[PDB]
Amino acid sequence: QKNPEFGMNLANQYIIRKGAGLPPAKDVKETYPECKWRHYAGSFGWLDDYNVQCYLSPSYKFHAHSIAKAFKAEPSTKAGACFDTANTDQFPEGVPKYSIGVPYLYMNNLYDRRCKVRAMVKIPKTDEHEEKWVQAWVIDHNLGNWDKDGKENDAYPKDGVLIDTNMYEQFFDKNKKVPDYSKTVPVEWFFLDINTVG
Amino acid sequence: QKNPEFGMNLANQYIIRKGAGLPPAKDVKETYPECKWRHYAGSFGWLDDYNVQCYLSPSYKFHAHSIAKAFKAEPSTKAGACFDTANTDQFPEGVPKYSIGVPYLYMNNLYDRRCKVRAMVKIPKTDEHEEKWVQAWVIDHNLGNWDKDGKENDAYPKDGVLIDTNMYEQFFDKNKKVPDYSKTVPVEWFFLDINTVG
Repeated sequence: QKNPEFGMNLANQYIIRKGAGLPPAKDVKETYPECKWRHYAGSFGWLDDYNVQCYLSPSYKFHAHSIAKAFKAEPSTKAGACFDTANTDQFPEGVPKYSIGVPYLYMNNLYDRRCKVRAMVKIPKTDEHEEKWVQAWVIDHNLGNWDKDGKENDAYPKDGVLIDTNMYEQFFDKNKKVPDYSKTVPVEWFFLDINTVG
Repeated sequence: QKNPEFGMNLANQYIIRKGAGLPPAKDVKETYPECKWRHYAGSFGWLDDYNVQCYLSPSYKFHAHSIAKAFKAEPSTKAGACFDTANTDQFPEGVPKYSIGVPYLYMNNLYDRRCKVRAMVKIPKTDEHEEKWVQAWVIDHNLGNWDKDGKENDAYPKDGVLIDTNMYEQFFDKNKKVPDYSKTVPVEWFFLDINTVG
């Protein structure tokens, strides 16, 4: 099976060629200004200016900048929102090397769930490693309704993401690890195979 | 199961209230000008200005304007690209009342196949009926590499769609049916639950 079916291998452009030869990346918030966290009919949700549900499609041209919490990947391969979705092309057996979970800002849970799809995630330079992009898999959905410090509230926007605990510790210098995962970390990422906004 | 999970019932706004109150539609081509039919590594494909595969996400704000041919819906409930995709919420048993098939301009066949998703399709005024919007289901993929008159070529853009034979005959006046299905028809449509571009 040829993968990608058409065009350049984008993942290798980031992983082997460090993102060279690509346009300056904009922020995915710019693709849909009216996609806001709104109240309607007794719920909060991601709604546009006509109260139609919306969600964002971050791509290599429009990266997401999210506040992440850690999660333990292995349980989401046995339970959760994605584990019984049909396997997609090259989806790993076992636990993916890099795993994320995404909230309603980035999916529709009835018709566009984005379970078992690929995402590129940037791990910034630390004193242990150069900055690097990695190819991760979506293996669960999450709420993500926390503020910058991780405080959760039912009225807060559902926009935070989850990154697996091993990845998470790679965001910190040798002597700044967070063994109880109590700190949020900012994460820049996008969907590797979704490219629908110019 | 609440459906849509958030926000207003968009299908009813078109089916019952004819689209009233909604913004005048634009054309989905404006959402991705650099998504073009290009040649790369021995194949034609929908590719952007960096040779990355792309596809369009027409919504109620950004309608697709396509050239359609007729197809027989029932065989695509038993074989084809979609019939064995997991059923989605409210997907009909048996043959949907209105069915379409879509090409690579509008999907990614590995990770965003848009099988068994909902689309709104406009059926134009004829001498038999008023203009009306109907809620259809995607039940197959198609090639769609024909020009505006239906002539097919391996190098032509894969952008035409399929509409079922019963919808097709509704595009024609009482005494102007096309029983050999040789005539294409222009169709305006969008994805009912995909709303990712402002």
